[PDB]
Amino acid sequence: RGSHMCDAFVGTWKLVSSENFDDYMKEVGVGFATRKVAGMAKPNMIISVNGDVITIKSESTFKNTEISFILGQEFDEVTADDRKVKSTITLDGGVLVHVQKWDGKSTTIKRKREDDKLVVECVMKGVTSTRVYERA
Ligand SMILES: COc1ccc(S(=O)(=O)Nc2ccc(F)c(C(=O)O)c2)c2ccccc12
Repeated sequence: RGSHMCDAFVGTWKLVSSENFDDYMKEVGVGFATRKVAGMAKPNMIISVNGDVITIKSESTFKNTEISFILGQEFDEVTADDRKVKSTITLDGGVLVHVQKWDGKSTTIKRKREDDKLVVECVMKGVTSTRVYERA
């Protein structure tokens, strides 16, 4: 197998900034104690590509998580804040677009490369958060 555009995401990343994540989590419905502990976390994100399968791992003092998926193919995800969601991730012009659906709600997480950073932008009912990762 040859190179893929999404190889731009592959590597080991560390959170360096987080904006408005508490308000995003409130909109998602995250309870007080989980919001406080999850908001403190400075996760590492490890992204790998093997054939058609993309794996995104997150490691932090709060939770360790791993999802593996094929673009366009829905999967079951248990999120770090313990939602059981249906997730679909697609590639739109270089941007990984991740929709989570649960309990009649939905949120969108976009992951994109900007300069040497990995930028994560998420939105829930008009509330956006931006989290920036750098190479570890
Ligand atoms: C460390 O507490 C979390 C880790 C992960 C998730 S999530 O369900 O994976 N969605 C998401 C949204 C924006 C982001 F920037 C990232 C990220 O930084 O990876 C992840 C969380 C969702 C709700 C509350 C806390 C979350």
